[PDB]
Amino acid sequence: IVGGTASVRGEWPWQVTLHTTSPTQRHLCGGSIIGNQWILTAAHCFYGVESPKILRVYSGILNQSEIKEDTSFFGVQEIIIHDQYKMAESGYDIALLKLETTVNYTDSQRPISLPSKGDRNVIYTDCWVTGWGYRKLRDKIQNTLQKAKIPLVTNEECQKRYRGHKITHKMICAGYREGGKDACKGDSGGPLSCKHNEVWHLVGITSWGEGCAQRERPGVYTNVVEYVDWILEKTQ
Ligand SMILES: COC(=O)Nc1ccc(-c2cnn([C@H](CC3CC3)c3ccc(-c4c(-n5cnnn5)ccc(Cl)c4F)c[n+]3[O-])c2)cc1
Repeated sequence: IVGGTASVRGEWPWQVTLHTTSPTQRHLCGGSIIGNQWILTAAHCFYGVESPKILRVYSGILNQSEIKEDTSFFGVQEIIIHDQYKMAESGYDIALLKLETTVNYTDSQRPISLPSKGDRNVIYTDCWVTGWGYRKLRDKIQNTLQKAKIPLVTNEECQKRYRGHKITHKMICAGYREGGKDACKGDSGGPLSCKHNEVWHLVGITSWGEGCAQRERPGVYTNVVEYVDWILEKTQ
């Protein structure tokens, strides 16, 4: 997260850190708890992943340095990548992880609601992007979960900034005209969370952008509301 600030324990209880264990253990991507056995993340995260055997999902983490050889985690039973996914910039950047067991919800690990049926025309003004990613294009993974408030921008403005890409209704863009706050390397797969009527909704999945926090270059997110049917079909 560029231009962000440190989170506190319990602040974003749906945020998970997805680790790979090959060839060494390390944070790979963010993700969001959306059900007791279900993580929503980005399909791009699994480019190099030979199978679910090498994944570990950690919840209730604030600092990466909390994770030791005895820290409990959830195994991944299945990776479900949208069957049209090809690359992040062309969309469908969405995946479900089915965990090997059910999360017991606690203060530190809680689900975030999907965008609600009938909210298709809500104007979200309180959106936040979170993660352990770089603070700049050439940085390192951050020990403490970072947060930044970023405004949504219209797809029409987003397309004008990305004339080499097809910005579709299955994408949602967010960023400041002058840059300064954005996701960056290591944040993808995590949530763009928006609070409406004091309820958090998983509005976006951190996906791609040209640079990090550049002027006139919004971050691009998977538009979760357009995948609710697909999620419900996979999880039901
Ligand atoms: C020691 O290093 C470790 O152990 N960890 C470590 C873990 C992951 C990575 C790493 C590198 N890239 N990525 C992902 C894509 C990869 C498949 C996972 C990625 C792509 C794009 C964006 C992104 C951007 N950016 C544009 N330019 N950069 N960011 C802008 C806006 C928005 Cl909205 C964005 F989403 C964010 N991420 O995360 C992850 C590096 C090191």
